Amino acid sequence: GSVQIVYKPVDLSKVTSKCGSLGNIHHKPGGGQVEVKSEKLDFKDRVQSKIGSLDNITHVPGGGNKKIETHKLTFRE
Amino acid sequence: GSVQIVYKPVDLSKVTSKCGSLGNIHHKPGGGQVEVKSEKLDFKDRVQSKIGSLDNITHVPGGGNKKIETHKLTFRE
Amino acid sequence: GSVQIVYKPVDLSKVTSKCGSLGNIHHKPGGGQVEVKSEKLDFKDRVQSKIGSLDNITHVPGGGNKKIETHKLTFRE
Amino acid sequence: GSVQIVYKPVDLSKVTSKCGSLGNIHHKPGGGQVEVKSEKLDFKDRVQSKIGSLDNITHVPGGGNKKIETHKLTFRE
Amino acid sequence: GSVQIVYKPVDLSKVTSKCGSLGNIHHKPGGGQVEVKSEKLDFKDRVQSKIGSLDNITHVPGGGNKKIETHKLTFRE
Amino acid sequence: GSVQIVYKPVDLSKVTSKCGSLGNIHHKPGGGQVEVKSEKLDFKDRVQSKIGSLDNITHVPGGGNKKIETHKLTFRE
Repeated sequence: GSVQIVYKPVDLSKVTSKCGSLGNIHHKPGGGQVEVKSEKLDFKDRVQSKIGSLDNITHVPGGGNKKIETHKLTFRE
Repeated sequence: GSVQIVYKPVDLSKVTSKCGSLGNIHHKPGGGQVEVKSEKLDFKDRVQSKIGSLDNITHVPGGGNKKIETHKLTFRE
Repeated sequence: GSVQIVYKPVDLSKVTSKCGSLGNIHHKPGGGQVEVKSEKLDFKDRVQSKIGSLDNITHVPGGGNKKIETHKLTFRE
Repeated sequence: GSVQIVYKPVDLSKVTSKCGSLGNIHHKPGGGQVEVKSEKLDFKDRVQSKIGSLDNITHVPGGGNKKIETHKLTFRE
Repeated sequence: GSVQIVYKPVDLSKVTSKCGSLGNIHHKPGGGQVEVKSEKLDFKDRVQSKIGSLDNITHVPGGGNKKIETHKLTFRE
Repeated sequence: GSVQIVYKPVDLSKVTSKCGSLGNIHHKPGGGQVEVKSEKLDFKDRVQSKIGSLDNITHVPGGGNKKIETHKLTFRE
């Protein structure tokens, strides 16, 4: 006995923005402090780690739109 | 006995914004402090970790729209 | 018995932005401080790590749009 | 004696229309007649008038929309 | 005696239209007649008027939309 | 006595149209007649008027849209 499969998704979709102006954004935080102490570290399989981080960010994108998508047809026997 | 499958989703959808102006956003927090103490760390399989972080962010996107989507046709025997 | 498979996704989609002006963004945080102490480190398989980081960023893209997508047809026997 | 003036209006208005079809329109006026008499004409400064005329206009815009605007800051001693 | 003036208007307005079809339009006015009499014409300065005329216009724009604007800062002693 | 003036307008406006088809348009006015009389014409300065005319225009733009604008800073003692 035969098998037939058809996969025809269609996408005319859009993701958009407009802006007059982004203006005089300030970013003036006071001085942060961090300490971490441990005598031994041990990492063994597929570890991801961040120890002692101190981050300042001022992102301000002119149009931060995004479109994340996936397609995953699968078959057996 | 035959099998037939058809997969025809259609998407004319949209995600949009407009803005006059984003203006004089300030970000002026006082100085933060962090301590962490432990003598031994041990991580072994598929661990994800963040120890001692201190983050300042000022994101301010001009159009932070997004469209997350997935398609997942599956079959057996 | 025969098998037939067809995979014809179609995408006319768009991701877009406009901006009048991005303006006088300041980024003036106070001086941060970090310490980390440990006497021994040990990493063994597929480890990823960040110890003692101190980051300042001022990203400000003129049009930070993105479109992440994947296709994954699979077959067996 | 400081003086400060800020003129920052914002507009997002729309003027729009739709139609299924403008169809058939007939403009068949009967034959007009015009006669005008005057012996002598003296004109100076901002004269602008028509002497005698026969105007036979058809005007069928697919969307005759309009938007008129005026911004006027003004200052003096 | 400082003086400061800021003129920062923002506009995102649209003037738009749609039509299914403008179809068939007939402009068949009957034959007009015009006669005008005057012996002598004296003109000076901003004279602009028509003597005698027969105008027979058809005007069918697929979207006759319009947008007019005026910005005027002004300053003096 | 300092004086400061900032002229920073922003525009993102659109004037647009759509049509399915402009189809068939007929402009068949009957034969007009014009006669004009005057013995002598004296003109000086900004004279601009027509003596006598027969105008028979068809005008069918696929989208007759328009946008007119004027910016005028001005300053004096």
